[PDB]
Amino acid sequence: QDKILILDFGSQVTRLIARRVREAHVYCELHSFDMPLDEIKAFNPKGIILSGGPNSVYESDYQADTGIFDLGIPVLGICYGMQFMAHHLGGEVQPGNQREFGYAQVKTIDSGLTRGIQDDAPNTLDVWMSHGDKVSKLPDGFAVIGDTPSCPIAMMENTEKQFYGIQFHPEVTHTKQGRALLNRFVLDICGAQPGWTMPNYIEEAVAKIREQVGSDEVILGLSGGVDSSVAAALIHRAIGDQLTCVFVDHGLLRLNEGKMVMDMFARNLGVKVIHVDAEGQFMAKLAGVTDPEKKRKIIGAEFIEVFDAEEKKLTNAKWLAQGTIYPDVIKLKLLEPLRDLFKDEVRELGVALGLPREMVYRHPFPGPGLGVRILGEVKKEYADLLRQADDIFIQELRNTTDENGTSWYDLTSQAFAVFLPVKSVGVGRTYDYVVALRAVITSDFMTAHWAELPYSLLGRVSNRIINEVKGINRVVYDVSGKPPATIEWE
Amino acid sequence: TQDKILILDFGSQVTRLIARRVREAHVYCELHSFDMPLDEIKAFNPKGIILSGGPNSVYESDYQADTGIFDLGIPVLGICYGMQFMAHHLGGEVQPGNQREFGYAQVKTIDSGLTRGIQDDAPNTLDVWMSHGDKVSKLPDGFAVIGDTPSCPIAMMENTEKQFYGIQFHPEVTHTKQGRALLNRFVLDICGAQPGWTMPNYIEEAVAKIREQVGSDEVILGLSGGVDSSVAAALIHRAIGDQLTCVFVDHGLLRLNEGKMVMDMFARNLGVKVIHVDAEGQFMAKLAGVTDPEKKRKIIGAEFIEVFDAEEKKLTNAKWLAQGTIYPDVILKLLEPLRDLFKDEVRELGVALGLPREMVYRHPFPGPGLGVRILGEVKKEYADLLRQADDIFIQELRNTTDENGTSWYDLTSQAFAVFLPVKSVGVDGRTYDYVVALRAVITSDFMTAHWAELPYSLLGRVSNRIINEVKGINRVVYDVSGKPPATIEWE
Repeated sequence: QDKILILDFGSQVTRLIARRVREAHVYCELHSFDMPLDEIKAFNPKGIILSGGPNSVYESDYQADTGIFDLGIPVLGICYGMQFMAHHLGGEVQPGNQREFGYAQVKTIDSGLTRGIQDDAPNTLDVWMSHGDKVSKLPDGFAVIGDTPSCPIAMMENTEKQFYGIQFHPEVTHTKQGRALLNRFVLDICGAQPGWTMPNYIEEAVAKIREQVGSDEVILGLSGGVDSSVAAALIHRAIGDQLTCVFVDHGLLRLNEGKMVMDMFARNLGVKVIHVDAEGQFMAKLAGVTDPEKKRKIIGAEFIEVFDAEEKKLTNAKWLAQGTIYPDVIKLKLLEPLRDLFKDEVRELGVALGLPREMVYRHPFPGPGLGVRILGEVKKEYADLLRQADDIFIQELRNTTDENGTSWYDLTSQAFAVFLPVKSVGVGRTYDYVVALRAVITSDFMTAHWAELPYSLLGRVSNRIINEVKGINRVVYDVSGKPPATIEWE
Repeated sequence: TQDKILILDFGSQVTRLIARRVREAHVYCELHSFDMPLDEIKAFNPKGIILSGGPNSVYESDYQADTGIFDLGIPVLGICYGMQFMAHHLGGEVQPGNQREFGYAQVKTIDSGLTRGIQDDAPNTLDVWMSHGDKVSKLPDGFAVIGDTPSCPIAMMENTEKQFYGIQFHPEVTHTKQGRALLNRFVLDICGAQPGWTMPNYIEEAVAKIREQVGSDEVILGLSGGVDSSVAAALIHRAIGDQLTCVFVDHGLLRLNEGKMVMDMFARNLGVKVIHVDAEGQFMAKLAGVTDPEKKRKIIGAEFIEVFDAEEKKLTNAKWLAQGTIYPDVILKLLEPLRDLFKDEVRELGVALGLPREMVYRHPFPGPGLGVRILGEVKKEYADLLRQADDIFIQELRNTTDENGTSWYDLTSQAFAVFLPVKSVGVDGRTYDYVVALRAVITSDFMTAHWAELPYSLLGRVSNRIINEVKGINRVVYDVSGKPPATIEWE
C-alpha cells in the first residue's frame, strides 16, 4: 500500500484530514507532530501532510523534525503546517489570532495543486479561512499560488520540492473544493495508488488474524452494534469454529433485533452464538428507577455482569475480540482487527463480508438502548409500546425518498422514537401516552440539527402510530437542535 | 333595513355553510328549520329562499316545507334534497338512491341566468362536490335542464318564468370551486339582494335596539378576555355608557399580561367600569394535587362561576346580564346583542367600534385556560414558565410572514404552547429541565383540523428562543397530530 503520513500539530479538525484521505481510497495514519524521524522514514510515506493547530510556530515547542523536508517526497502544510513550513525554509510568519476563522474567497494562479479546481469562476476558491498567523514572506524557492485581500500569501508552492502550503482548512466541507485539493495532493502530486478498499483489505486482515490466533479460541461480545458485528464476520471468516460470540438481549433493543442478529450470525453463517435472554433480569434492576444517570449506570454494569459470567464458562478461550476502531486508538489477549478503520470503512467492510446492509448501515444505537428513550421508569409495557412506535417511524423513513431517490433513513444520522410517560386526551374519548419522534443530522464537529423531514412524512407517521399502537394517542416531533439540546433525551 | 335571504334547513350537516356564504357576500340571512310556518316566512319578507340539502328522501319523509313557498313570487334555490323537494311538488319525479353518497363530478352546463359566465377550466364546465343519492328523473313543469353529468342527467334545472333553481351538488363547500360564484349569482343578481350587510352599517341599528331594550337600566357583563364578550362590552358601552358594569376575573390561567391588556383597553381607553378580581391564588389552591384532566375542568368551571356570582350579587341595582352569545350558539334579563353574528363578523364589528385589532383578531382561548395546557398538576410555577414559552411562540408567529405577506399567527386557527411535566437532559455542563410542546392547527369547515405546516426555520427559531430564554425549559417539540385522530387541546 501507498500511504500518507499526517502529522498532528494539535488542531481540533486534524482527524478530518485522515478521513478525507481514506475517502480517496489511500491508506494513511495520524501521528503526533514529534514522531521521530526514524519512525517517519520507516513508515516510508508517499507524502506528508502537516495539520493546523492552535499554537504559534515562532513561540511554540510544536516543532516536527525539519528532516521531513529532506525526504524527497511532497509535503502539504495546512495553516500552522504552512506557517511551520515557512518558518523553517527561509520565509517569515506575521503574528495573528490563531483562534479566528471565517469564510474567504481565494484567487489562484495555475499550478499543480490548483489547475482545474474552482468554485463559481475559474481560479477562485471559497474556503474556510484561518485569520491568524500568516506567511508574510515567501520561503526560498517558493511562489504565491493563492491570495486574498487580507492574506496575500494564502497558498504557496515550491515546485522543485513539491512543497505546498495553504492558509485554510481543506478537510472541512465548508471549503467546497477542499476535498478536490486534498485528492489532488494525495492522488496526483504524491501519486499514491488508491488501493485502500475494503474488498482489498479482507485477505490481509484475515491473514493477520490467523497468524495472531493460530488454533486458539476467541470470544467476542455482540452488542448489536455494527463494529462488533463486523469484527465477528471478519474473525469468523478467518478462524471459523474457533470463534464464540455472546449476544445479550437486555430487553432494551429495537424490534426483533435479537432475532435479526441470530439469523445473520447463527443461521446464515453458522457462527457459534451464545444467546442470553436477560430482559426480565434487566427490567427487575430498572424497576422503580427514574433518575436517567442511575439508569445508565445500572444497565451498563448489569451488561458487564451478564457478559462476564458467559466469558467465565468459555474456559478454553485465549482471546477477547473487540470492535475497537481507529478513532478509539487515536488475562485474555486483545484481538482488535478493526483498529485501523473509521466507521465508514467498517460499514463498507461489513457489506463486503456479506452481512445484510440493514444490519450494517444503521443509525448508531446507545449502549443503554431504549433505557434512555423511555423517560423515567422503564417497564416492559413501555418498551413494547415504544418498539412498535419506533418501528413505524423507521419503516416510513426507509420507504420515503427525497428527489434524488435517497431515503430519509439514509439522509439522517440518527432517528428514533421516545416514550413520554404523560397522557393526552383523544377521540368516544381516549386517554393515552405520548410519543416523540427524534431525527437529527450530525455535522463533523459534534453538533446536530434536527431534520427538516417532509410534512407528509411526519403526518403519515403520526397517523399510523396513533391508529396502530394501542396505548399511544399523541405524536410530537422534537425540534430542538444540538446545541442547545442533546440528541438523546436522557 | 336589509334585503334578506331565508335559508330553510332540511338537515344537511353543512347547511350553516350556506348562511356563511350569504353573509360573506354582505347580505343578511337567517337559518330556520324547513317547517318554519308560512306566515313567519312572509313576515321575514325574504328576497329569496334557499332550500338546503339533507339526508332524508323526499318521497318517504315528513321533511316537508310548506309548499306555499312556491307561490310567494320570490326566487327559490334548492340544493340536493331542496332540488328533489322542488321537483317532487311541482310536477316532476325523484328516482331513489343513496343520500349518503358524495364525490367529485364534472357538470356540463348550458347558458342560463344561474350559469352564464361561471366556469372552471373550460366554458360551461363546473367541477363540483356532487350528491350521488336521490336525483331528479323527470323535469317539473316549466323547468329545463341547465346542467348534467354522465351519471346525473338532471344535475341542474331552471324554471325561468318563476326563477326557481335546483342543483344536485353542494355550492356551499369549497370543493365546488364555483360554488360561491353560483350562490352570489343567485343572491346578488337573480334575487337582487343589496349587499348592505356590513358592520359599519350594523352599529347604529344595534345601538338603537340595545337602547330600546334596556333604557336606563343597569347591565353587568362578564369579560373573559375573549373577543365575543369584549365586542359586546364595546357595543353596549356605546349604547348605554355608565349603565354598564363589566366584571373581569383573572383565575391565574390566562396568557401573559392578559389582565393588563383587558383593563387597558376598557378601563383606561374607554372609561368602562370594570370590577377586577385577582383570583390566581384561590384557583391554584383549589387545583393543588389534582391530575385528572376531567376533574381539573370541573374545578375551574365551578370555581369561576362562584367568583363571578359573588360579584354579580354585589351589583344590586342591575337588571340585565349581557352575554357574548353569537349566531352559531343560537342555531336578571338576558342581553345578547351579538346573537345574529358569526365570529368573523364579530371581529369586524370589534374593529369598527374602535377596539385594537390585536385584541379582536385573537385565537380562541378555552374556558379552563392554561389549566388544560399544563398536563397533570397545575401550579403557578408551571403557568409562569408556560406563559413565557407561549408568548415567545406567538411573537414569532406574528412576526413571520408567508409569500403573500400574511403572518403565521393569522394563517393558523389556534396556536399555543403546552407544558409537559417530564424532564429532558441538555448541555460545558449538563442541564435537566421540562419539555414544552408547540401546538398549531388550521381548522376546516367540518370540525376537523390539520396541524400547521409551519416553516422549519420558524420552528427552529422558536425552539432556540424558548430553550435559551426560559429558565426551566430545555426541550421543545412540535405536535404533529391532526384531528382526527387527536384533539386540538391535550386535555
